[PDB]
Amino acid sequence: EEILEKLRSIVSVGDPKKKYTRFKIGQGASGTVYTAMDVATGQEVAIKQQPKKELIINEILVMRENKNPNIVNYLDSYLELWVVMEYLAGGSLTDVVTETCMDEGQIAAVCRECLQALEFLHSNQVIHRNIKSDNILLGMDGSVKLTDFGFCAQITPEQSKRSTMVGTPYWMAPEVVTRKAYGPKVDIWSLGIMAIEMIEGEPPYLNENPLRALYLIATNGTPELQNPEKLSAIFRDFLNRCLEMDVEKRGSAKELLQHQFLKIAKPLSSLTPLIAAAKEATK
Ligand SMILES: N[C@H]1CC[C@H](CNc2nccc(Nc3cc(C4CC4)n[nH]3)n2)CC1
Repeated sequence: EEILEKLRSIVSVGDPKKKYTRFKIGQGASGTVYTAMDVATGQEVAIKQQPKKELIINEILVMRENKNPNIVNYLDSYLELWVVMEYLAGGSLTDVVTETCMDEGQIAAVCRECLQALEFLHSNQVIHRNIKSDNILLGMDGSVKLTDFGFCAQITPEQSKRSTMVGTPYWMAPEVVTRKAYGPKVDIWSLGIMAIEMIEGEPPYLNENPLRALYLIATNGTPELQNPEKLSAIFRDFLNRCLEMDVEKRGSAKELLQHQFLKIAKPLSSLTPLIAAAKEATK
């Protein structure tokens, strides 16, 4: 594995115990996450800490070469990995969508910020491929930022398509599920599933097993709203252009950013009551 000396090349010297001090907020299997504070300017930071480390390289590379206000900023890296990124204290969007009710103004605000991140990434030939509420972090000010870039596909005019099944089943686009040639608009499909999260609390088929869900997406196509009557006609229009089977007819991030639905978006400060509610429900 000479891929390991490629990772040693990217990282910073050290020592890490001299810039950010120290302080265990959340943890999955793909590493664990912590918190800290910069000694210099007084900035507060988050730090994530075998199998398949090539994803890690891809995550660090893509991150530091695609900086954007709607993307969780990469900062530093040391030696497991000591990936340092900015700290968003509001937490994940998963907590908000599963524990609170969001009105269409709040949903619109989030969709807009996410579309801004996707319009930026796609214009830099990067497909995220794992959009879901779990990879949306919230600031205490209501900022909305995209994270988790390990499954990013870097495309180019010579190979602007992929056909591998990557992502998370409930959020994957039909073309990805059926191993067809797909592009950036798969992120738009995943965004649409995330919008359904924000409405109904979870993606379609979440009560089914991953394979059954995978099978259902492959055969059903566009998912159904339980109560489509609760939504406005312009929100439903927005949804149907995210979740179009015809990739040619599905909306890109650029053209979706101009949809009439995003016009009723509330200020991001309207999200802070959702955050406070999520945290109360979480405790
Ligand atoms: N799929 C995602 C699931 C949640 C995981 C971290 N959990 C968490 N919990 C509370 C606050 C917070 N904030 C936070 C993290 C981070 C960096 C690490 C990315 N910045 N801000 N992050 C990240 C991966």
